[PDB]
Amino acid sequence: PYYQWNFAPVVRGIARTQARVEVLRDGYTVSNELVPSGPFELANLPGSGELKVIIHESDGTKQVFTVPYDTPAVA
Amino acid sequence: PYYQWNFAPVVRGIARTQARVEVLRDGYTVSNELVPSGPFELANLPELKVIIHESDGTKQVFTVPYDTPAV
Ligand SMILES: [Cl-]
Repeated sequence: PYYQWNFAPVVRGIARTQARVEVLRDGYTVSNELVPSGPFELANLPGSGELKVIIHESDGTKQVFTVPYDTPAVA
Repeated sequence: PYYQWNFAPVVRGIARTQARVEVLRDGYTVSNELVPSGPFELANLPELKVIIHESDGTKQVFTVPYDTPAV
């Protein structure tokens, strides 16, 4: 049994109210997590390209962002 | 919002039967869970002491060294 160095990808941000954070790829919804207000960290996600992150807030407001992603080469 | 890569190390090993694996980080119990026979990974953990109790009642204690890269 051994200790292994792994690197997991996450997307971090801030939610205004307590919200639903949706992660889209190419139109396809991949993540969907309800979070408390403030900072959030989204584990479990799908190379390189772009994600779309919508923060559906309690009052019906949608904070929409484009999140560029990339997988780094490791020796 | 931004994409980022977190250092997320794991303790890997092979359990012969449906086992219980306990991981100690210097005295404190850090992980204790039941695993099926075959390979196992232990994620999201707060030298390590890894104890593998197996179905037949046999137990082995391993000293697994751990390190964190400097950034
Ligand atoms: Cl929508």
